[PDB]
Amino acid sequence: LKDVCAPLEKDDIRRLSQAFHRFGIVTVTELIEPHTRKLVRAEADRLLDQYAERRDLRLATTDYTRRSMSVVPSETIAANSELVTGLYAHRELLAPLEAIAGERLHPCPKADEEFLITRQEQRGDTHGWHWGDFSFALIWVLQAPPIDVGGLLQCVPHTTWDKASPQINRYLVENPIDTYHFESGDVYFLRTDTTLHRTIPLREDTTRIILNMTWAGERDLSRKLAADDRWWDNAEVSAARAIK
Ligand SMILES: N[C@@H](CCCC[NH3+])C(=O)O
Ligand SMILES: O=C(O)CCC(=O)C(=O)O
Ligand SMILES: [Cl-]
Ligand SMILES: [Fe+2]
Repeated sequence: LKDVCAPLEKDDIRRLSQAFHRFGIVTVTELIEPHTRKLVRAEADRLLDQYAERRDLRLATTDYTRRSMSVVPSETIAANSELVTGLYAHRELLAPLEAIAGERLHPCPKADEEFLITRQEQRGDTHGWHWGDFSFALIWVLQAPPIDVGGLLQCVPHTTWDKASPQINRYLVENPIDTYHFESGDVYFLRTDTTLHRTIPLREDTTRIILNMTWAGERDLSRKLAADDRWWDNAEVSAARAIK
């Protein structure tokens, strides 16, 4: 892997950093060469065609919000994509992300959450309100419908995830919600542990595909509280309720 990332100047890193901290999210498409983005879209399609699994559940640890989408789990992506695992460890990608985040990124200590592909396809599909166990995700928007079909990201930064008492609606009541429209081929960088977020349910059948690479910050390397809520890797986790 040779020319993954465009070079960002000092003032570009300042502007991206500022937005990333203020909003919990910033668009980083300009950082990744179009060919690389085209290669990832092709890889995700190949992975989905072989391994897509359906999820339809509500998650107890996020106030029973919905997860309705197909997925490709992390160990399956890792075992079958040298492109994705190479990019995940690529200095030319991690260096500027560390500059934007203002801290060092580490491989996710949980093998089941390095990577995730999701595909929303049905009217009503959604990635319901939630936070991440880890600090960082790079989200590759490989395919997104037009703005009026839905699938927009909503964020509330500067919050946190209390699995025993999530109080997601209180966080909405107490903070403005920011809404983002991403197009096919966009990439964004998200502070997932402190940014409450979701995708707006699709208004009609269509296709929305992202790839998620998740990294740990130093704060993530210490022991975490165990919860049986890791639904993307196993729908039968005890925190998950199947949908009526
Ligand atoms: N915590 C997320 C899952 C992230 C999996 C990929 N890092 C959720 O509840 O939907
Ligand atoms: O679908 C998206 O744009 C973001 C998905 C998300 O929240 C995640 O992958 O953890
Ligand atoms: Cl997340
Ligand atoms: Fe997320």
